[PDB]
Amino acid sequence: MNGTEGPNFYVPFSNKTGVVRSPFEAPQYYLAEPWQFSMLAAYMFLLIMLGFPINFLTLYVTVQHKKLRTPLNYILLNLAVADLFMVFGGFTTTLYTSLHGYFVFGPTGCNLEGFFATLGGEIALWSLVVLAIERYVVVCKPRFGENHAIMGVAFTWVMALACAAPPLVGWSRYIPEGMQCSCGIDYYTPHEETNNESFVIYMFVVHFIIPLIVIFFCYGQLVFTQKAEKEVTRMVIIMVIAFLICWLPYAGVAFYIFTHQGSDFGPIFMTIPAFFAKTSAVYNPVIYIMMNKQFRNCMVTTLC
Amino acid sequence: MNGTEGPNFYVPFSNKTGVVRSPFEAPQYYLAEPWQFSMLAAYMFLLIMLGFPINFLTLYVTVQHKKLRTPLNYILLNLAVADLFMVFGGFTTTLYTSLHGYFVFGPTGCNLEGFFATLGGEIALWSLVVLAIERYVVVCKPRFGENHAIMGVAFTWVMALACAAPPLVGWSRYIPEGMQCSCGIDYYTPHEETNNESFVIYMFVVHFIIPLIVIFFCYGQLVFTQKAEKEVTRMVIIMVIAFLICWLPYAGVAFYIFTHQGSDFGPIFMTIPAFFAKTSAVYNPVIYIMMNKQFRNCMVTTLC
Ligand SMILES: *[C@@H]1O[C@H](CO)[C@@H](O[C@@H]2O[C@H](CO)[C@@H](O)[C@H](O)[C@H]2NC(C)=O)[C@H](O)[C@H]1NC(C)=O
Ligand SMILES: *[C@@H]1O[C@H](CO)[C@@H](O[C@@H]2O[C@H](CO)[C@@H](O)[C@H](O)[C@H]2NC(C)=O)[C@H](O)[C@H]1NC(C)=O
Ligand SMILES: CCCCCCCC/C=C/CCCCCCCC(=O)OC[C@H](O)CO
Ligand SMILES: CCCCCCCC/C=C/CCCCCCCC(=O)OC[C@H](O)CO
Ligand SMILES: *C/C=C(C)/C=C\C=C(C)\C=C\C1=C(C)CCCC1(C)C
Ligand SMILES: *C/C=C(C)/C=C\C=C(C)\C=C\C1=C(C)CCCC1(C)C
Ligand SMILES: *[C@@H]1O[C@H](CO)[C@@H](O)[C@H](O)[C@H]1NC(C)=O
Ligand SMILES: *[C@@H]1O[C@H](CO)[C@@H](O)[C@H](O)[C@H]1NC(C)=O
Repeated sequence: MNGTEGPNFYVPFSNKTGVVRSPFEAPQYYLAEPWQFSMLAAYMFLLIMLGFPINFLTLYVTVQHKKLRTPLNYILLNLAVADLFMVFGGFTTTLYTSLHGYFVFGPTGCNLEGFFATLGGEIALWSLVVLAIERYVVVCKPRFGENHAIMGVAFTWVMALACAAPPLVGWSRYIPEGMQCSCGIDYYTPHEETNNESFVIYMFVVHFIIPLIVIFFCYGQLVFTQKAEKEVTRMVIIMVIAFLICWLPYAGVAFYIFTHQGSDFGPIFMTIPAFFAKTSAVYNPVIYIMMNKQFRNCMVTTLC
Repeated sequence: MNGTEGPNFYVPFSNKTGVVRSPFEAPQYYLAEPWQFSMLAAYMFLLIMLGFPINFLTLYVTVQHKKLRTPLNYILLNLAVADLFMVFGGFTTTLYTSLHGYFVFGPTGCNLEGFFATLGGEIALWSLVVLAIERYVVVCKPRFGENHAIMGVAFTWVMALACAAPPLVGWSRYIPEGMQCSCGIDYYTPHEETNNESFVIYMFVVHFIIPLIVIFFCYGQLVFTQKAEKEVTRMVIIMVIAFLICWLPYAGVAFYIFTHQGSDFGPIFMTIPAFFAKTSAVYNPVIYIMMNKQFRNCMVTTLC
């Protein structure tokens, strides 16, 4: 083992020189210089200050305008709510932690940071499953109305909770990653008390691979077989591409670590993909404004 | 108005073509195909056949083992009893009604179905209030013993009856919902003879908002402030999450209808949430077996 395992942490740094301290006890300056922690804090402050207004505006515009009741409108409203939980429930702890160089709030802080990021990302992924099904129904006509959209919304919360909640209560656990200022699922240690190995296989099969199979099955039908529907289909394509850009680096590094436990990697290895993935709280409403004329017009109408 | 109001019903279907009939007089096949009603009957048959043994077994094991006398054990015993009232007092009417496509038993059958489901759901909510307070006292030490647990049990019946009983005797009323095979509180009509509007405000304030405020106050004190106690605290978290998944869709759709009476919704709109919420009779013992090692071992000992 090239790192330092403690009771509830795995630091990617050798303790041969005796300098490692728990990320719940002391700033982690032995593994990165203070200016690097400051860069994480500046980044998180930007995400909060952009993320709160843009998601709140999306929520407000949608509720105000009764014409915005297609399945796409409902799904984007649901994403705005999930994004606001990411920002206030998790990112406020990411910022405080990065400011101090360690999880001042202890494991409770780590649970908040990991839980709300996992929940938000999985609501986004299962939302893309709902939209892929909706597009496949509408275009291929093998009708998806408001009732189906609302049922789809409730479905995304149930699937997302089935991924994000077990590590709070004894199946796997949330543990600090990278420079130790964010938390994720424990890919690092076997920790039989929490049955870590079976949770990770469950997560990658049920909450990554199966959703992507459905999305690409639906897309294969669309491709390998009016103007308003085209606009929606084009936007969903970009939402799926943006999701893969956002999360594939994190998913690949996580799976690498899981299959190479204790190997020689350092704190920067997981820091960059883990913090890049937090853009997930901001980008979907940006796509929305650029790619949906009706929503953009309503937003301009309300804001002006 | 987009639906059809009668003396004691509100059918979410227009009578502009003359086909609407009272759900106490004739099968409701004008608003849904016979196979849809058959899915409701099959679902209810499953809930009864699972619901009776799993709740009876929980009751039996608890009474047979004198070691199971913590506040959690008393509260789960109370839920098992309330669940059995839901299954035999209410769901037997849901099943018979769904088989025939209307309330063969008339308003009396509607009262049974609505009363026992409301009672069972409110016993669960007020039980979570009791557990939240017990966790707050136990963990934050601001002692919750056996006398307090039993007092809490009696309290949950009194509060639940203060919600479920008035619509039997002239404050609001039970009325069929959705495909007309379950009954709920009258969100649909003003019906001033039974003072409908004031009851709905009373129900949502006293019997939804106030309990939730207490639970999240206690949880917040938990978060911003041993192994055996941790297991109990984790189970209570999952009981609260499961309750919200089960009941929030129903509460949301009911409040939407109350504030948009006569609006253009169909029979499927309330059917799905109202029938999904009936899983409330089954799911708590399943959590118990999965998340309490002492109870699980006692059950295996009893069963084998
Ligand atoms: C890294 O190694 C150091 C040196 O062995 C550990 O610090 C010692 O910890 C023991 C047990 O807590 C104490 O009795 C010693 O006094 C400590 N020595 C010094 C110099 O502090 C340290 O705990 C290790 N870090 C981790 C995370 O395990
Ligand atoms: C829906 O409209 C039909 C047609 O008007 C109603 O049926 C009539 O009801 C009156 C009053 O009972 C009878 O005198 C007529 O003979 C009925 N006509 C037919 C063709 O059956 C029906 O009652 C309405 N449904 C509801 C629930 O109000
Ligand atoms: C469709 C658009 C997609 C756009 C996005 C494409 C992302 C491509 C990269 C993925 C990360 C894969 C991570 C694999 C990690 C292997 C690392 C490794 O072997 O490194 C050993 C070393 O010891 C470590 O410090
Ligand atoms: C903590 C975990 C929670 C998980 C569970 C989350 C549930 C989300 C569902 C909300 C239903 C709200 C209903 C709102 C009704 C809107 C109605 C509407 O706008 O359309 C009416 C139309 O007539 C239709 O046919
Ligand atoms: C900054 C904090 C983060 C990234 C914490 C946790 C994130 C996860 C456990 C992500 C899981 C995944 C998602 C959301 C979707 C793609 C695949 C996945 C299972 C790795
Ligand atoms: C299948 C039959 C049903 C769902 C009948 C009635 C249910 C209610 C009137 C439920 C009320 C509520 C409960 C129990 C808890 C959440 C809030 C609530 C007031 C909507
Ligand atoms: C630690 O790193 C060395 C060098 O890369 C490697 O040979 C060794 O296998 C690693 N330890 C583990 C447990 O993988
Ligand atoms: C019935 O539905 C139409 C179309 O949505 C709406 O304009 C009308 O206001 C509704 N009636 C009521 C009483 O809400």
